[PDB]
Amino acid sequence: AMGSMERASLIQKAKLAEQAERYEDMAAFMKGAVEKGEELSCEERNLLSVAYKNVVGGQRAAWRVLSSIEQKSNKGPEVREYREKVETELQGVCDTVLGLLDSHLIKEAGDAESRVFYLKMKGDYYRYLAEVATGDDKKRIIDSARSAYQEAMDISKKEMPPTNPIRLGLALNFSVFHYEIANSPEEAISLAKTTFDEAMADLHTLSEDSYKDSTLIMQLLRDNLTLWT
Amino acid sequence: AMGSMERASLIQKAKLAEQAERYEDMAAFMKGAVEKGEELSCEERNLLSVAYKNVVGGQRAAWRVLSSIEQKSNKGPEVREYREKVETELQGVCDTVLGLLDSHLIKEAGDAESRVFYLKMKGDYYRYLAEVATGDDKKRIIDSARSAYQEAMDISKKEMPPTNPIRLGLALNFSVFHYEIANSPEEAISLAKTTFDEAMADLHTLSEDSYKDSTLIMQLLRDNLTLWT
Ligand SMILES: COc1ccc(OC)c(NC(=O)COc2ccccc2P(=O)(O)O)c1
Ligand SMILES: COc1ccc(OC)c(NC(=O)COc2ccccc2P(=O)(O)O)c1
Ligand SMILES: [Cl-]
Ligand SMILES: [Cl-]
Ligand SMILES: [Cl-]
Ligand SMILES: [Cl-]
Ligand SMILES: [Mg+2]
Ligand SMILES: [Mg+2]
Ligand SMILES: [Mg+2]
Ligand SMILES: [Mg+2]
Ligand SMILES: [Mg+2]
Ligand SMILES: [Mg+2]
Repeated sequence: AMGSMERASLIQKAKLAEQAERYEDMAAFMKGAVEKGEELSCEERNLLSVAYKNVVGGQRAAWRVLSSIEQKSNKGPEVREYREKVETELQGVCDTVLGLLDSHLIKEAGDAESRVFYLKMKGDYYRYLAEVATGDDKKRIIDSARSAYQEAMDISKKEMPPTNPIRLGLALNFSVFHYEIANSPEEAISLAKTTFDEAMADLHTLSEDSYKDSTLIMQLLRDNLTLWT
Repeated sequence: AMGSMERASLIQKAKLAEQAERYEDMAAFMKGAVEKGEELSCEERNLLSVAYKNVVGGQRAAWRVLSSIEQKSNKGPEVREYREKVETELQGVCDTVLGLLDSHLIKEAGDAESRVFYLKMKGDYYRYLAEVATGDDKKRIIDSARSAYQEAMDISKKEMPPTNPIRLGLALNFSVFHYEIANSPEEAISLAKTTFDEAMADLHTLSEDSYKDSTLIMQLLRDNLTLWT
């Protein structure tokens, strides 16, 4: 439904929807913009990520509440039916994002900052699919997340400095994937520790604003390490 | 889309959606339940009010942000177009609620607690329509809100004690209608003061739990009076 709206107008409206905290609208404007077929700039990539993170984040929090209620009830079919409806809507949002990345954001992304950003996003949305998946397509979804994260880590370690915020946020989310999804808490702790230590040694190269950006994400790595150890 | 679901299952799902903070779902479940055609109980009336208050409250806050941005811009048509889209969606939610009340909740409501609750709701949703209305259908929408509120106040003063929470909340919202919509700050202050004073004189008749319920709303009346005087 956005094919008749100018790209620039979709971007402008996504920024208005963010101000208004209208995240489903923001995602629909940014999906529209991606579907224009042009590569996205840094600012536009961040608008796309912020919109979908907030939409799926609402769905994941609801699914958690419902899942907890369902597990306590284990009445009639209602809790299961409504948890299933929220789960399906979550899956649909993840499949939309994964489809934007496959058609055709990743294949057109040649620069490291864009290619790492989109492969981190692919890891993240398969990770949200894994949180609700049961059994053995669960395995295949977990390996798709791990593969995306690993491709992004390999490019990031060749092409970005250790304090780059996209590299830091990738490592943060890959560490969370290992602790919460892959049942690999030692890998999670090793990754978050190595990432933190390599960033700290590179901080001296930064300006004051870059230092603020990097140390913000380093504090997230530290906060997980405190929770995990 | 809820015609195939049991009434009891719609109520149960509205309570689950409230726990999950899924207010659009909660409203759609309660609309479904109303459309079964049976009168609603006290608890069910409160579920209907909580769902729509949260849905329209999100829309009103977004419309405020957008309207402020638009008034500052007075670029191209985008801010106006997106404010109009949020305004239209707000109007649609209000028209849905008003339609449930007209078809046929109010006409079947014979007891004072139900009839006052639904006429307060009718006042409230015409009040939200008035906040976004421009000119002379604006006048007619303001008079519809005032008429509904006045009918509810007349029943409430005949049939409920001055500390009844529905009577208090009606008077609170009618006072806000006079201050913010009707440009009648003196009427607003007179109503909120008379209501507060008549409730205070009736508190001695209450149990401890009823006293907690009434004094909570009295504090809201006091908070407005502090803001207005
Ligand atoms: C509204 O946004 C929501 C909603 C629900 C949520 O949990 C349900 C979360 N998650 C968090 O708050 C913390 O997650 C972290 C922490 C560090 C790195 C990556 C992540 P994530 O798992 O990609 O979000 C966010
Ligand atoms: C999310 O819920 C929202 C969203 C946006 C809001 O303003 C935009 C409000 N309003 C308020 O917080 C205070 O309003 C009062 C105060 C006293 C009596 C009646 C009302 P109301 O005007 O019926 O709500 C609530
Ligand atoms: Cl359902
Ligand atoms: Cl390429
Ligand atoms: Cl629009
Ligand atoms: Cl009747
Ligand atoms: Mg064009
Ligand atoms: Mg390219
Ligand atoms: Mg510890
Ligand atoms: Mg039946
Ligand atoms: Mg009746
Ligand atoms: Mg004062």
